[PDB]
Amino acid sequence: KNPKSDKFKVKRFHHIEFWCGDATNVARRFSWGLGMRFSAKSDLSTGNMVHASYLLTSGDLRFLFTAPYSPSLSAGEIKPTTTASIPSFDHGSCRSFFSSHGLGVRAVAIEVEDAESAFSISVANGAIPSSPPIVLNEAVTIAEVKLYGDVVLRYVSYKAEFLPGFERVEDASSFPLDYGIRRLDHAVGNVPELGPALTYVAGFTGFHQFAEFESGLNSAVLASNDEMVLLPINEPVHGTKRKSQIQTYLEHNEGAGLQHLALMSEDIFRTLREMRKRSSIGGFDFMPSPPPTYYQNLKKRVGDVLSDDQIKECEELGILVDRDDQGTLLQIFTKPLGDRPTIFIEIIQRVGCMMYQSGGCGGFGKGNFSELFKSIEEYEKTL
Amino acid sequence: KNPKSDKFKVKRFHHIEFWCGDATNVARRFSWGLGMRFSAKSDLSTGNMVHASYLLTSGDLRFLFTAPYSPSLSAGEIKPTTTASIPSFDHGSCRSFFSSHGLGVRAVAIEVEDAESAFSISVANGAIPSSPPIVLNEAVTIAEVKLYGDVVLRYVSYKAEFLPGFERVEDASSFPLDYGIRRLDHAVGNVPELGPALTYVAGFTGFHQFAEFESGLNSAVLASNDEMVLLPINEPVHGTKRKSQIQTYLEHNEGAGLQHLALMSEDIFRTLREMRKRSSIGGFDFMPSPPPTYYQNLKKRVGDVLSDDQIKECEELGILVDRDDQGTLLQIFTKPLGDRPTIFIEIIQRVGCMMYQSGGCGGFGKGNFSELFKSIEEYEKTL
Ligand SMILES: O=C1C(O)=C([C@H]2CC[C@H](c3ccc(Cl)cc3)CC2)C(=O)c2ccccc21
Ligand SMILES: O=C1C(O)=C([C@H]2CC[C@H](c3ccc(Cl)cc3)CC2)C(=O)c2ccccc21
Ligand SMILES: [Co+2]
Ligand SMILES: [Co+2]
Repeated sequence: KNPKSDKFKVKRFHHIEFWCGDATNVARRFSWGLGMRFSAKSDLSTGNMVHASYLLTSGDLRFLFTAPYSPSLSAGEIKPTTTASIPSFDHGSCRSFFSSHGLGVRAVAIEVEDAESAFSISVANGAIPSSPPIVLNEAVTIAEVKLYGDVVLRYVSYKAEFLPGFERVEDASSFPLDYGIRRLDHAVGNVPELGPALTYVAGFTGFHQFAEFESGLNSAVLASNDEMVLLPINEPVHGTKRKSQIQTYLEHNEGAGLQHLALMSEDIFRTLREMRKRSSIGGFDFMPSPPPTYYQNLKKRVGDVLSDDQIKECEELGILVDRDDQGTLLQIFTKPLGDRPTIFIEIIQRVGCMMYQSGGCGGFGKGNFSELFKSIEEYEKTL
Repeated sequence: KNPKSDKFKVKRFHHIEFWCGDATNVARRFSWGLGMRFSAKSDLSTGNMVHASYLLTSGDLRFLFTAPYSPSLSAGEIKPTTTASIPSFDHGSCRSFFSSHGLGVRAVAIEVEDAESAFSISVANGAIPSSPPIVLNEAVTIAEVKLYGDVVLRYVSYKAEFLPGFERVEDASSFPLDYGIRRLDHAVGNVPELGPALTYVAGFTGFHQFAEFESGLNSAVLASNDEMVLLPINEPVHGTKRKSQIQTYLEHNEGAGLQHLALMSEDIFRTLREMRKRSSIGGFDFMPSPPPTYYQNLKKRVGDVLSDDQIKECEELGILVDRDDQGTLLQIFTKPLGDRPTIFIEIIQRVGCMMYQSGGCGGFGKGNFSELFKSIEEYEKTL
């Protein structure tokens, strides 16, 4: 059931912004590790005396990395005379965010029909304002409201390449890396209490619950009208045996924040081959693979969707597989992206739900909990 | 003239410590860009609740990358009960350093015969104490004094692998990258006033002036007894036509600090080939190459040291060449390592002065200023 109750016209995920201490080094690591190319910049060389911002792209996926310069470079400026290309940026907020959370997502940006209207309607419906709408070069409008913790939901709207004040990156500096990643599928937050977080966000967006099919947490998913903007939220489940990874996150992050980004690949086998080749030479590490008993049980679950050769290829790369009632999902998780056990990345590919592919095809993998536990039991029995 | 006036026994450069906001991402970028392997760690997985520290090595070169965790993880601890593996570390100092300077060198560490004696003699002779000697697991002693700006000179001494509390990195996580870099040759500071900086440091070390052979700056070099620990210092020259790059550094760094690290390669052609292949895929960029007229003048200067084939190989890679009265120097400079136009790296190889090779063989390249200017004039004439 999709009531299509969006309070303003939402299009697609637009970009994710990381707040960094040094944007150069994080962006270069991510570029190599994920196969994203350098496509735009806003920094001292472009006249920005406030922040250094570097944009990576792969297909439709846009990762922005921003760090502050010394406030002394822009001490004469006021907001009317700022050289910042992102007017919501504030040195104090950025330094406070990073000292509090370390490397993490500051903004989940969605493209909307009219960012000023989205902002007004959102705040009229309970959203906590973070940055009021501002029009950039009479071309783009940007506004921000709080989402959870210190993460903001950023509205972007275009009258008619990233943002004014950003420069195209000279092709000699822009190597065409591509491991197959094509778009952001979903962005997941961790909170202390799921209920109030859901009520708040669904309250001001009109996003509806997406609805699914005991260890770790409780979650739920909010979705836009066409279910292309997907925002899951997790809360911990306390008092288990094995400590909730959601609670570990909240401790090490100093509170709520973005837990993981799920990136859709047009060929998850190629993506995982390319990323795993680079894990020990600057790229990203992946979580430990499930036991072969897990893959020794995949034939009985998705043997009609993947050949035995494709299932053995899943086993080589450590891919997990889950299944909805309309689709099938292939997924895998990285280890945390930075020093703290907080944010990580998921690589995903979905098969089914063709009409274009509808959003959320196959679910989010929650059936992999029971499957993994069964795998462990069976493997211990075979030991 | 080498008066050999060291006030305590100094051995060799031991390590350089960068203070970071996220040590993981900087260390992975540097590892790939420079061809250094991951060899030790001290972090949450080793019981360190205070800081994340990752050690990269290439030959004898040791780069340490450190970032703070949330203070809340170690809120119960006191200095007697600390889980930090580097007892001089302080969350407040590290966050203040990084917000003030961005990514940069916090410590230039030298191995000494007795770090407690070095510290006492240094402070007795004018050094400003930064961290008093502390003995780690009855095995290693570490102490720190201020060097310039917020950079410290760190003394390390061993009774008899990096530091207690650091763990060997599991070989699966430790890929054996190597582009030929083998040791730190020199470490250079930028200061507002050269005279007082020299007086202070030579005052407490007993290091002597190393002594050489109009645009940018004035410099001088302090050296240990065998001239294997080399510490150049630069000051700006004001009132030129083209603004001093030393003054630009001081502005963007918010004051004095470490300007560049010069890394000796056992094969500078292989190193530069390997680093340049990776410049646009996560590694380091190099400064623009001198005009071919420069290389069209190398035969008349070092034609007796390098064949014409080796000189054309210098031209491909953009290497500069200078010459002492005892040796010849091959060198090249990276673009700044991070967001700010502050710290960069120099790759160097020295030929001559065999007895082992004596330190500073060939000088530091200061003759390349005049040579480059002449190159520009000649190239403009040929245009
Ligand atoms: O986005 C996700 C998501 O990524 C998982 C994940 C959690 C980890 C699970 C898992 C990972 C690895 C193994 Cl070996 C077993 C299970 C797989 C599904 C969920 O369970 C989930 C539930 C509800 C809404 C969204 C989501
Ligand atoms: O360590 C150095 C050093 O690295 C340079 C450098 C400065 C930049 C010069 C240069 C670089 C590039 C070109 Cl195209 C021309 C000159 C080469 C020497 C010095 O001039 C110097 C002088 C005195 C003590 C130490 C040092
Ligand atoms: Co997910
Ligand atoms: Co030098």
